[PDB]
Amino acid sequence: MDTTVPTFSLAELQQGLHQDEFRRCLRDKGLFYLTDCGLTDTELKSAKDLVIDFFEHGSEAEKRAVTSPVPTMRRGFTGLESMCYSMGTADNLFPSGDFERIWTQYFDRQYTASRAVAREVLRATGTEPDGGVEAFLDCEPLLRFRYFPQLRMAPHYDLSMVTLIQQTPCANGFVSLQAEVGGAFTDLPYRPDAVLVFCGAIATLVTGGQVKAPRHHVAAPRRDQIAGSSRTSSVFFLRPNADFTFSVPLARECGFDVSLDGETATFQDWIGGNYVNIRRTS
Amino acid sequence: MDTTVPTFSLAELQQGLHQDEFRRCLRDKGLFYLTDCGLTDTELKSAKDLVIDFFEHGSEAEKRAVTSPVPTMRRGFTGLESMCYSMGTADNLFPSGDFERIWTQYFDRQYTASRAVAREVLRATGTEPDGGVEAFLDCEPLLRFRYFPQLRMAPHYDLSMVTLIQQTPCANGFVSLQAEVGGAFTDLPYRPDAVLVFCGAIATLVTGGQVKAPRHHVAAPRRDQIAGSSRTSSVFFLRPNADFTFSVPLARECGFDVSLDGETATFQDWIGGNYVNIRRTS
Amino acid sequence: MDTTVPTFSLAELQQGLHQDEFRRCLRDKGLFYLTDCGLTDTELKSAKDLVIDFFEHGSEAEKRAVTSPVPTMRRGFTGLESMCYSMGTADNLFPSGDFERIWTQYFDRQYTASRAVAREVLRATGTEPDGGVEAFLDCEPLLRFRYFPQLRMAPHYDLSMVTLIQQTPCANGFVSLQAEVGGAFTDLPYRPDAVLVFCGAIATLVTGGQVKAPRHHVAAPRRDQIAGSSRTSSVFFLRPNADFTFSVPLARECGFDVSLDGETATFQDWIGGNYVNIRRTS
Ligand SMILES: [Fe+2]
Ligand SMILES: [Fe+2]
Ligand SMILES: [Fe+2]
Repeated sequence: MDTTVPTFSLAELQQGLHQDEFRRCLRDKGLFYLTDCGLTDTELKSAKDLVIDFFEHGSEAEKRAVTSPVPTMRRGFTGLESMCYSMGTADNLFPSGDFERIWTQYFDRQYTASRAVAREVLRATGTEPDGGVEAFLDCEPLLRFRYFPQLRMAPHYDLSMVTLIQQTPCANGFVSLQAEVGGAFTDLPYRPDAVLVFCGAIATLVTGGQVKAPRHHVAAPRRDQIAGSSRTSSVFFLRPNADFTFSVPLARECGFDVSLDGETATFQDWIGGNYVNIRRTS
Repeated sequence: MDTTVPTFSLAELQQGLHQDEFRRCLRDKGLFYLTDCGLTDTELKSAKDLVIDFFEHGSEAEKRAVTSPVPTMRRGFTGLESMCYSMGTADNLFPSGDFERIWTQYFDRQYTASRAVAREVLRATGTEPDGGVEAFLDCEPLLRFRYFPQLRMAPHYDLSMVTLIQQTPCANGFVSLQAEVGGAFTDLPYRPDAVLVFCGAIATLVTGGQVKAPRHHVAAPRRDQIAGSSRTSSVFFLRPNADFTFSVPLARECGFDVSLDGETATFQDWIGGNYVNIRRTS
Repeated sequence: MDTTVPTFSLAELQQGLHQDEFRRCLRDKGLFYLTDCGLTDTELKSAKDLVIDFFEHGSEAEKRAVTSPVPTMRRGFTGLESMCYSMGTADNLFPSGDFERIWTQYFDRQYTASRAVAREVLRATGTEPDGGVEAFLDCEPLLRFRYFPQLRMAPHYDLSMVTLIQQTPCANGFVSLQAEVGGAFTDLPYRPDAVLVFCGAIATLVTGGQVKAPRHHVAAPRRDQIAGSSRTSSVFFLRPNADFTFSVPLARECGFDVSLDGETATFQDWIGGNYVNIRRTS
């Protein structure tokens, strides 16, 4: 097996091209870069610029006005243990009308791209979710933008259907994001022309095991890269609704160690009453 | 914003004084010291003394007789990874009649103070829990007394309604407990005359977002304080009943990333079948 | 109290011998070695040999063919953060017909031994699970074989009914597995003639508190044992069905900090929709 992280054009997949190769990617790797999906670098930079300005120059009062009273990183600003800004389809917290305009447009484009790629994952695998495709994809997305100051993130897999990641690079050129591919950790660099897609465990679940959910991590630099090692990432989790329903025996056939009585269950039955975005194997 | 941790007299709040200031504390900080609440330092020291004597001089058999067969720190003694002693309203494990007398009185005073302050949090925010105030406050408290030998605790927020903390100081004067206030970690020293209150996430939940649940941590000393760095803390979690019921849309409006189908849910639906006292943002 | 880890012969316990001593072990220690239970060292070595050969010499494609698409360590091979091989009663992933023959026989013998010892734990404590003994023991076992390359595992207790552990030793003689016994960590060495049994929290639960679930950990070597410090362990979790039902008040009497409304609950109500094999006190 080639252990290259492939690139697919969303437009081409939508036209029914590369289906064998897309299926094989999904099963053997569960990650790919995605071009031609409406996500430009120029827009990335307009949303990045305005949030970095807020992180840098927003006063404590401005920051407090867009901070939830529980520090869950669901909505608004989180001073972290890094700085984060989160949003979804509603209940958002925005610093200014300008920020709101730029981030609503950016979110919507990320949501559209994620739905579209998930629709292709389902089609390529012959999967019709219980309740139909479009109700499955009208869901509970979460977008988190994180600034990291000059492992940085422990290995895990995502529990999303898909996760779309747009990064900014380290000024020093260090590549921080890595995933398991072919039994080896492989670099996932920034590309101005593409978004990185990770498949998550709900893809594996809904397709009956036809999609891998790869583990990944964020590495820290060694000696030379203290200097020039800040980076940012825009992480869009496409997450199912609480009432997404699946087959319990089918889940057990593809590695889910469920403790569910009966023949069908929901996402809420499986994960509980709070969303869990990631899981460690360890 | 002043980033001072304020002090309120429970008696004054009960008389309807300082309401604007109490509301603003609750929303912007979610922590305060509480005087005039029936918790003396002299009593703290009588309960502390008898449990420290047990920790120090109790034999393994004495300790085993008050150790639960699962090491959950719910009741009785836990030799930890520190030493802890836990209690609640019933099912307690006591080393001797004297200890029982002193710790039952101490627990009861902590429970009374916690209920009283929670009642003021609810009143100041205009909150009537589903099922009424008094059923909400007749709940599932947990008291944990921890001795720490000469970060010591990772940052988290509490999932209680409120948490009351009485500490003993480091002989060397180091201040170990810190909380986020105004975007900076701030010292929370021992005060002989007051108990520290942290608001927890259930306060945020039940009030519809009018109360912050602050993050906090316990720091370790640097070079000078190896010597004189032991301390103790009495941590009283006021925790809701499993059947405490709340609005799902309201929860989503104030930062809770719930995965709950339908319009109302219980605490058990949200957190699951075992109590979870704390949560990390990370 | 003697703080020796005792040995019992399963055959003798089955004949009704040593009952007082077995009860006292279960309550005060919750761990023992088990002889005369159908688990030989020769068989251990035949299963170990064939899986170590696979770990060493299996190609990435061979490994991929027996890797689940979600990395849960439920079934098949997991390249870890060490290498693991997992199996249960069905849905297994086997590298070759020979491996399948040897590992099916090995699993079955481990399952038989675990059921048998659990049956004695129940009998010695006078326990009839809701729904009867044999339905309780026809359950959801998980076997995990781990190779460790030259703490290595944080302290926890198991959430199984019982856990059977067969190890291979460090070539250098270092003893890595340790458990709390009598308030001190005690060595649990490899024995060619016996399997180690840990009681888990479901034993404590189903018996109404008559069985301790001990904490344990895996230590790393110091200076001399870098060399000769690889080891393996075969860990068999005997885990209840999702619908195992118990008394909520009884659970609270023996240390379980449950958040369960009502008088009875299931294992799924308590732990949720995914199996959780271990728990930290910390
Ligand atoms: Fe991730
Ligand atoms: Fe806390
Ligand atoms: Fe264990």
